[PDB]
Amino acid sequence: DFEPVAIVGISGRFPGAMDIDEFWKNLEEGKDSITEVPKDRWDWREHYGNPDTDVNKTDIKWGGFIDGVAEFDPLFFGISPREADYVDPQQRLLMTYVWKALEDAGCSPQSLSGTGTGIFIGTGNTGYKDLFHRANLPIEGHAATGHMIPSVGPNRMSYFLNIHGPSEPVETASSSSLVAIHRAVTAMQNGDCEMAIAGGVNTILTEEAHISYSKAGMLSTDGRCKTFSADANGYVRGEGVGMVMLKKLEDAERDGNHIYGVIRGTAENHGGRANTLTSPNPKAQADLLVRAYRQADIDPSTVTYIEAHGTGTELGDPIEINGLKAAFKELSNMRDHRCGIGSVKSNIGHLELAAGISGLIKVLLQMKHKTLVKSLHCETLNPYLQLTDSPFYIVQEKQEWKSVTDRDGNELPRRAGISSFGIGGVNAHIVIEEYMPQPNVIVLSAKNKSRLIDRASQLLEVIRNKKYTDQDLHRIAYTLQVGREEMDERLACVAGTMQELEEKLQAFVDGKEFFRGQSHRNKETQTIFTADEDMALALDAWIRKRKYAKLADLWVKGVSIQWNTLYGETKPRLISLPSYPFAKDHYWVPA
Amino acid sequence: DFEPVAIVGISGRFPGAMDIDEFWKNLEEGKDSITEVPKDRWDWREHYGNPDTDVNKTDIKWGGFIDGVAEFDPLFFGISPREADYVDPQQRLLMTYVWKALEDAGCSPQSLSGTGTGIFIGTGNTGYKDLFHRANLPIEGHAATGHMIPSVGPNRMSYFLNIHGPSEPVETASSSSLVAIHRAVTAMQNGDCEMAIAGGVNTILTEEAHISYSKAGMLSTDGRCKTFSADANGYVRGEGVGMVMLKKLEDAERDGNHIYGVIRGTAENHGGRANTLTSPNPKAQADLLVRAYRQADIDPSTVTYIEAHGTGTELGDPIEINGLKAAFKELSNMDVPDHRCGIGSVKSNIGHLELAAGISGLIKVLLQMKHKTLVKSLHCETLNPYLQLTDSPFYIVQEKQEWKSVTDRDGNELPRRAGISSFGIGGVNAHIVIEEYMPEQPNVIVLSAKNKSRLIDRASQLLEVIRNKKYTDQDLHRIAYTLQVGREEMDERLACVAGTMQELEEKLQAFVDGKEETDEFFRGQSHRNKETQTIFTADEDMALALDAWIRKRKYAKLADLWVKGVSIQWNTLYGETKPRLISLPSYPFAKDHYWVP
Repeated sequence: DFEPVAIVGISGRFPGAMDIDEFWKNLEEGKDSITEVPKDRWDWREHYGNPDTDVNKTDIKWGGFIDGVAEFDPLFFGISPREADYVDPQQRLLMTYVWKALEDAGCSPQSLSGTGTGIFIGTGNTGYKDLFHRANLPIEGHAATGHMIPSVGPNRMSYFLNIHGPSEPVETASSSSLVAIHRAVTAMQNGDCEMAIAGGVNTILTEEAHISYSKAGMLSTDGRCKTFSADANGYVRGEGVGMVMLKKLEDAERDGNHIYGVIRGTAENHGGRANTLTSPNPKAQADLLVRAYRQADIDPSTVTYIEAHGTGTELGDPIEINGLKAAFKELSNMRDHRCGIGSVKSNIGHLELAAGISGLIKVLLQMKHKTLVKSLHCETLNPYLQLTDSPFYIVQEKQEWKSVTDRDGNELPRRAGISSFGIGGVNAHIVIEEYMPQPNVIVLSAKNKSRLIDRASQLLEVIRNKKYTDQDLHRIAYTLQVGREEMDERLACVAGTMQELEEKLQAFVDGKEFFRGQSHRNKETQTIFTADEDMALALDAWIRKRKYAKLADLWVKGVSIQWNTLYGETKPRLISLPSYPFAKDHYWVPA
Repeated sequence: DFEPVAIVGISGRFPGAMDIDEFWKNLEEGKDSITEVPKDRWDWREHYGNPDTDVNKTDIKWGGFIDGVAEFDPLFFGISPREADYVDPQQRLLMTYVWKALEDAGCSPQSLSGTGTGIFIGTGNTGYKDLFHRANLPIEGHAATGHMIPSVGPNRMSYFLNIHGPSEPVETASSSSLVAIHRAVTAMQNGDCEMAIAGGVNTILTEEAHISYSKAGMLSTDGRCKTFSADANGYVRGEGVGMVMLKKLEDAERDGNHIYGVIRGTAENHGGRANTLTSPNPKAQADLLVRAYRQADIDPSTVTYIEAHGTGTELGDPIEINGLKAAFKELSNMDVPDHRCGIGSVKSNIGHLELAAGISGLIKVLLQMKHKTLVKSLHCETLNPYLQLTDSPFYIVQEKQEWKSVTDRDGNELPRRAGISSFGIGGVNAHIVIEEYMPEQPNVIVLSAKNKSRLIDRASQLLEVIRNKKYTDQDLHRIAYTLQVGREEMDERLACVAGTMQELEEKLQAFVDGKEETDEFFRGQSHRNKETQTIFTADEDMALALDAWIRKRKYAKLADLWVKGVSIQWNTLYGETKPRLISLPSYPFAKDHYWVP
């Protein structure tokens, strides 16, 4: 009765990682990305002291910060540069990475127009309005939708994409982004929407949260999330953004989507009465997991990895493990298992509002490369874990993520779980299952010449590091033809090999074969082909006779081509390609 | 596959309305509760000017404000008075009225403990943290859960009630509280929870929003939501809190709940691309309504009232009407000829409660069903020429009138059916379909509270509600049973035996008046009579002795035992059919003032 949900597109930026590619690169190398507070945020020395004694002071000087938090391309999203200064980075990073996730999925925006597609994002206030305050800036009308109402974030994207599904901010503290997944998946089951975009955005803009959380005894004086370790003394704060596009497995299998993984079950609850308000409850975390896997209807012995919430607290880490053991014990009862446990927070810190979506993306990447990456700082384990009799073990060293085998001698899809818990007591768990499955015209378009060149370089430098072969050519061509918005500045070339394409892209970037045009400058050429049955026949013949160079020459001028007719009944499967290279223009608090 | 949901308990506080009872009194009188901005908030003269030209100035000086925004009983909820200063009034008002809603329903916290009951509240930052910075108060650890993270509001109450359902803040601007109803009802279908508490809380703590919203052109320079009027020029900001307890109708009828109304269908969408980001979409409002009434599976001609979003904007109101007309037309293209449906807006009475707007609309309708009356919509003596309702089933309720019943094809009256709309400036829309619910001997009346002061308050509340004849002798057992099994058993206890409301009134007054004790009522403290309690529970023979006294109706004796904290199984006092739970005055929390240190 539960319809499985396919993850057909992902995007994200993390500490020490510009994109998903570098994010995986850092996870494979077991890299630590936590640094000291950059001085463009605030000077830590100016607020340094002892939090237990010194007023308005903190000994926390670390954090996981991203790059280009102030960067935005407002004209792309129909916003003026003047109004862009009032727009919260939470909303700017939202729109930017929702779009990237759409392009990664190969979903043309024009296809989304009018659809009942939902948006659910982990977001909230992070201090942008507080920066306006400090600079003694005049209260303007733009502030209302700019940085006073967090729900405008997803709502603004819904307005931009012309989608009619539920459009909501999700704020359950550190569970927010994973609750968004649950909320989104739930919405697709009762028909509140057909497709969904879920994720989280977390930025660290002032020192206030650092000071308060420090005095609350939440943060590590070492500045590291030493999860599962015996040195666990708190967590380190992190920034980031992550998006996923969700489609029903039926539809994704039917529409030619590429799939990162399948969600077999979701679960959300509250810890009820615990020892304190901010104390995790292992009975509740146990019941949570049980509900998730019963919904998924999978046997626990097949679950081979768990992305823990794992913040690196002396008390919480053992509590989370107890919940896992009790859950899997009870699950076996109502019917040699070995299951790994890790935490990406050891790499990039606690992303809080974007914590859950970070763990999910890490898991998806772990499925892609069939590898269980190292969990950091846990060289010596917490003695209170008690993992010997249990199926569980901490991934202290990077290893292959082997598959297990049915009693019918058949291979099994890898299965993982992701947990995300909030200090308020809101818990969330997700169950992910691994998914088991002559020339063409290559087209590229952008808003201007510079962005087009950026697009080319992206595709160029992604062929150069050998991501694809010549069997992926038509999967690339098709995805670029039907899975990209047709913008004004256009570039087309004919290619049969990755070599040929690389040569021609290299030629365009360098400044020299290939076709080049602007859709708005050829409105006269556009009349002579638009709305005519005899022209339609002629175009139909060009496609049949494979006059690719001539077709490409028309397309760059803004002439519509039915790219579908180049292919048979079964279209090439959509493929992951570099998403839009937005302008890195600085937009911040005005003077 | 839609299980209807019953509203079994409500609570609230609105501009010029201390409680739900007074809220209805004002609506029935057509009272306007909008005032100028109170001075303990800010000085409107200090910030006056032309918002189009002057820096940080505004000509909007009105608003809908509630009383006791700073009041709280932190010891009741296990919070130190020191911590209470750091707790956002959003969270304080949340816990207070969530509890009041539970007591209204007759749901005891002991029964609720361990249940997967969810909470969904329209809430967010309202500026309490800003007041800290204005006083240059140092950043402390308490600030984190106190007023930095909105979700702690609902989460704290879930912690306090030991409930394990989803505990979320709902924030979609002016549709938050109604989206909360939708999110809650939705959660009760997929088994995320069995019961739910939905609502909203809205406080106006600084002048910042007044200024910014004014310069955004959102607010009326007359300070009135003149909904449906030709003078419509914006809305007036309002404060308030509203709560509802939701149960599946199946359980509500089985468990003996008293029901305010039934939710037959809900819906939530987004307007998508409109003319501007803050422009409503009549096509989207139409599709929303269609989905809702399809889910309810009711004939449009049976719907006789619509609580409009009705902000009193010049452009929004016609768009809302156009959405309605297109929706009922599309619904009639597929029971009652001569379809005639009323339209009204509580915004005309108390203004736009923003976060708490939707719940204020739901409660207005519930009251209208209770008294079978459509109250007057204010400020619309001259209708907006863009409405054009003549060739449609719709009319504006410009005068108070009886909410008349309608009849099916046979000779049978139908339950009253109404809808509530709530839209956000972000584009989030929500709609809810409500249906009217169609349903000597002595006893022990018991009352408990945290202290002797609250116990006297509890008595005064009950005593007075009797004297204003809200009750008859037909109700005495419903009262008794509700106080026996639908209240938390607290330390300071008062019990008396009564067979009539008169006998009860005289006994409560005897306790209230002085002193004045021959003790024809029973008084005691639970904590001072331990052992005696253990004796009667841990021993099999004393337990049977106690069971005997219940079955023999030894009222005065059980009363003596109960005020000493001895556990009485009140169900043994009744047959298999228990009396239906009844609405009674909820806990009289201490009005202790807590604000920034």
